[PDB]
Amino acid sequence: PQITLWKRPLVTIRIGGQLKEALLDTGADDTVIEEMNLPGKWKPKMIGGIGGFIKVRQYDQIPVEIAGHKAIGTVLVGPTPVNIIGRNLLTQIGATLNF
Amino acid sequence: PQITLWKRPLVTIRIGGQLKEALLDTGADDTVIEEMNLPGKWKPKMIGGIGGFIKVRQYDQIPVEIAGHKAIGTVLVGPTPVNIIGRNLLTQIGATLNF
Ligand SMILES: CC(C)(C)NC(=O)[C@@H]1CCCCN1C[C@@H](O)[C@@H]1Cc2ccc(cc2)OCCCC(=O)N[C@@H](CC(N)=O)C(=O)N1
Repeated sequence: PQITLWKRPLVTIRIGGQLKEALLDTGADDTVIEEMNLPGKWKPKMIGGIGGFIKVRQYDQIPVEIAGHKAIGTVLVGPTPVNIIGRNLLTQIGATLNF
Repeated sequence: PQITLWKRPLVTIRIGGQLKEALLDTGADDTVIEEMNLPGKWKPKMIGGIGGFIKVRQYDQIPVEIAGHKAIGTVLVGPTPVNIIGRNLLTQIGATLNF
């Protein structure tokens, strides 16, 4: 689909068999999801954003369905203000910026 | 044009008569520019993200050229690690997400 930016590019995603809302974020290198229970092992990690660094749980090869499109990759779980889908997963679904 | 997301979507912009490299960010509601002595009246503001909040100066009606595309709107100047072009200006240049 073609998405305009007059409103936040929020879409429904399915992760861990659970539906959630997430922001298509071209300005994010990684995908960061709000604290939740994901199966499998995780390694501690730190990522930075506008107001500093935060500690997150890194889960690898996690299946994520974005607007019906399949992706399998790294998902960081931590105290983020909103769920964001970053470039690591956006590239998997062939997302591009056009103008 | 069409921009892929293999790398950070960095483009050249022109603000206050200066050329800068900025990030096209669909996840940013506002445009945040690195510290610079821009002329004009401003109002104190606090914006948050991953990381917490940072203090910025809000400047309205600032002419910004993005890849040859003229635009004008609110620009927040503060201690940001990178120049961020948010949705407030992306909509003006007709930018869209496609997948
Ligand atoms: C207006 C304002 C910029 C404050 N909004 C945001 O930061 C909102 C808040 C809610 C969640 C999404 N973010 C936008 C998101 O694109 C932000 C904006 C941004 C901040 C700092 C950056 C680069 C981009 O420097 C490199 C810092 C490394 C980086 O890419 N950080 C990403 C997250 C990540 N590690 O994948 C990020 O926070 N991206």
